[PDB]
Amino acid sequence: MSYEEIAIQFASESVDATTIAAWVSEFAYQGFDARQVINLVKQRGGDDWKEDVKKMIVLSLTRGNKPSKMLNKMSESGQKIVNDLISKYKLKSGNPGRNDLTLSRIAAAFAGWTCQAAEVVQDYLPVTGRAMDAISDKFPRALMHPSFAGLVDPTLPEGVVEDIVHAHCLFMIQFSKTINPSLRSSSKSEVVSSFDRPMQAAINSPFLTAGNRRDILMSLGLINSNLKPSPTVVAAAKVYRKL
Amino acid sequence: MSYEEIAIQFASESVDATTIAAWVSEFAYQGFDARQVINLVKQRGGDDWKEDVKKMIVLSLTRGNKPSKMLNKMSESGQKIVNDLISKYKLKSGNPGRNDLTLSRIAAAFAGWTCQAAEVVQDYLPVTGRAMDAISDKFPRALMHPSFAGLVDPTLPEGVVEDIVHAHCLFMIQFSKTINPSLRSSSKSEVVSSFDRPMQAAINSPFLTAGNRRDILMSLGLINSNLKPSPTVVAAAKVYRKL
Amino acid sequence: MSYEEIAIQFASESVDATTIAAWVSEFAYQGFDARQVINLVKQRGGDDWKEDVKKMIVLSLTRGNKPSKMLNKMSESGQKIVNDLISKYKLKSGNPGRNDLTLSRIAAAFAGWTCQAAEVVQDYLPVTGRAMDAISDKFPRALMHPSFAGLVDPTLPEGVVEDIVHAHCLFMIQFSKTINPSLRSSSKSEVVSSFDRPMQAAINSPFLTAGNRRDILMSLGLINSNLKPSPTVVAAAKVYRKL
Amino acid sequence: MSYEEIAIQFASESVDATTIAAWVSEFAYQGFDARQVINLVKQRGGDDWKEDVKKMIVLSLTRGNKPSKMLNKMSESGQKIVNDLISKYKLKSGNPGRNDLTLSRIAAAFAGWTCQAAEVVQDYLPVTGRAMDAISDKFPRALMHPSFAGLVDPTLPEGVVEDIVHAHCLFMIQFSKTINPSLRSSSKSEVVSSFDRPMQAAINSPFLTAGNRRDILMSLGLINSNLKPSPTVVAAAKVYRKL
Repeated sequence: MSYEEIAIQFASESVDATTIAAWVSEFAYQGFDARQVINLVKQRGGDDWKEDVKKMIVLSLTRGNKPSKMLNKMSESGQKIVNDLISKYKLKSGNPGRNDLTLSRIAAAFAGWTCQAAEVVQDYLPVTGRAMDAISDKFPRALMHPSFAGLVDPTLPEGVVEDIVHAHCLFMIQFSKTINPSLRSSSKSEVVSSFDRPMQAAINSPFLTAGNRRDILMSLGLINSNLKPSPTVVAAAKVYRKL
Repeated sequence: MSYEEIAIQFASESVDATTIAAWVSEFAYQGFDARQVINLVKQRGGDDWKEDVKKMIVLSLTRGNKPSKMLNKMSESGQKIVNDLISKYKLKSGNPGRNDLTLSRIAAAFAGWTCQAAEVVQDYLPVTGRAMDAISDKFPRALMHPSFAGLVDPTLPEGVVEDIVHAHCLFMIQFSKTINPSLRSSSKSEVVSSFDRPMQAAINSPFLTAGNRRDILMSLGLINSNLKPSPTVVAAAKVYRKL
Repeated sequence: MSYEEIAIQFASESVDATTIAAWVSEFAYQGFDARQVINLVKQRGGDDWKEDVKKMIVLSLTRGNKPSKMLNKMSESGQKIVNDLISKYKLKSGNPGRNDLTLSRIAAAFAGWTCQAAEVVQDYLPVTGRAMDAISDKFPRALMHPSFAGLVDPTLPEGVVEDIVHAHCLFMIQFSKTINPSLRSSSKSEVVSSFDRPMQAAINSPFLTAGNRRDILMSLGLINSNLKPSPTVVAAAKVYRKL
Repeated sequence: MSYEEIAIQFASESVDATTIAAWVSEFAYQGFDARQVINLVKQRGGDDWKEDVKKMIVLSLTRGNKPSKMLNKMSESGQKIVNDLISKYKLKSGNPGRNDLTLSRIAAAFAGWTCQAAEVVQDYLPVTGRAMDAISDKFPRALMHPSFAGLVDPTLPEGVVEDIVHAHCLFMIQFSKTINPSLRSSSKSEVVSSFDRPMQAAINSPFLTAGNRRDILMSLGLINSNLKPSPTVVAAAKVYRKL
């Protein structure tokens, strides 16, 4: 049997949809899973994990997602802390597997806290609160981090979802540019292409129920108990819409 | 004898065409060889190789050609399977030598099967069947993978070859863009430059005789027994030609 | 307690500004510190450190900041010297931590000397003295190195600071282009973006008092004792301003 | 003594021109040196070195300057030869130090032979003889390799040097594009920028006297004994000049 015959016969082999469907499932893309981040954090962090998480989130907010490159520009007291978190939590950088932790992932899993901390550390964010104020005045700090996306309640009146997203998008434009100078001249449709996929994924994620997300938005002052967004959020949405 | 003299004399050394021709042959570029892929698969895979090949091809269709980067976004049950294929077949990524296997190579060697499987896993392809439907309606799924090129019978009436290629090119445009975002704004002549060399190589490859390729195209419903392409294939060729 | 509940409760955890402020401090960005370069140089260099520093600075001026890539295009006598400096001072390349030395850092810490040496080795600089003469005649060599920025006295009459900076910027344009060919076609606002951040940082750095910087500028002949810049410096500032 | 004082005093340290000049010499850029390539080849190659050099040059002409990446697309008989040359001559790729050999360097050191071989292996060159024929008919194959630059006698009548260079430049345009697709759309002044520095260096190199270079050009049929270039070379120079 020549190689040719072998290849021809193979084209006549069964193509069973049922068996293949199962394989696709095994091979399926496994995305971000906040539940697994929380698992890893709890297992590795022991009893003091919550305090560790807050430290790691403040770390992420002010210094980004590369914990080793971070050490090359840090006081020696800070390094004792960061090296200790790295070891305890086996911290990685960039985009590894489902059993690895990153500052970004941790910040995302605990978004509701991340976004309150951003208000506190606003003067030390890649894009600053004041920097945003210049674009839209009194810009809501709770919006100023990518993890906010996971706090959006999509069952809200469509007009309101739209105002919240658009206001966050305005921040994401400055942010995405600041993190990738390759975009600082790109078009607005282009910059938005660089974050809208994972943004939509978090908006429509099954982690945190609609009610849960809504309750957090009310605590942040983003919407009142009557579902009406802050003037400050509508304002920023206007500026975004004058694209 | 100075270095100068040595270099001058060397310019007077023999330039024998016969001896050099042989050297060029030894040094010649050895391209893709489906026969050698089949060899390696058979040797390494033992008796269950065919089932393994199908698994590897479904893997390629849905997750691409980097099997290790693939593990970082896969369920744990899938990883047992993929790690096992990697070990058994010594799977590599990208473009290694003539004694190495890759998902892409395997998918290419068994193109006739690859292209039927793409119809089954169409909703999980980089560019989806429905996505193509928007560009040209009822777009033939059998075309939707680069390995299809090797199934083209070039001895067919030129008009028909042209319709089949052009229809496949329309898919290759979406595909090539989806795999390289650096092209998502490039011109159509530019995108096509990114795949037409290896495409032509497979169209004019001596692996699978004209009759063999033709027989597979008839099985796929791409042409009838009278050598006339599906309306659906002519349709897509029109859309490609309005470039 | 589900992962959901855990994440919700965590959003209600304390956000104490005082404790967080301290963390930001620990995690704060630690920039270039000339004092620490001098420390490392003194510790590692022993008694002959000053001569070593001069050698390392002449090295930087003529061959750049990558000491290993440098060895691949150096006489064998030079390599004995460079390998010896590398070992003694544990020389690194690019941008490492606060306990590492680089030619660039050393050249910057000792800017007042660096800029006199540039006058001596002007024909062997990336951008040459004569090359600058073509742009603005008799261009002041003391300006022709990035470390000059740290010698600027910002308490000077604003008009004078402006002339000194602008004249240095004209050099920095040629320099920045020569070091990054990716800019050789870029706009002038774009090239300037590639050096003005660290330039401003050194102009407004607390290392070297205003009086100290001013005294060095007078020694270099850049300003007279009456605070009036060289004609040659005003000249170059004009050319820069016709951007 | 504060760090400040130490830095101020250091600015008053001697700047002796004589001592510094010597350092610049030690640190000077050491470029390509054909004499040293010939040395390394002779030492490492033993008695059969000339045959080895010819093999290595035919290798360079048809497969480029990366000998390991080369093995991934080579017959198994060729690999026995190439691996043997690699070991014997300690072959490297890209741009290493003065004690390392590369196919490119070897081809350059023996340019007079390299350029005759290119005539023999013309159908297997990155840019082919026929490909050049389309641009300028009967294009002189002896020009079709970068090493040719070292064969130019610059003491020739300026008009003739100009015709020879320009004709070679036309090849270098196709070549430089073929090797760097990043240029396949670039302007002609831009492409030429990518090879004219080392080209000029070889034209004005002190390796091979004017008389030596001239004698080789006559052997190649590029000029007659009366210093008049082939019609075919003037022709190609015209096409280059219609830039």
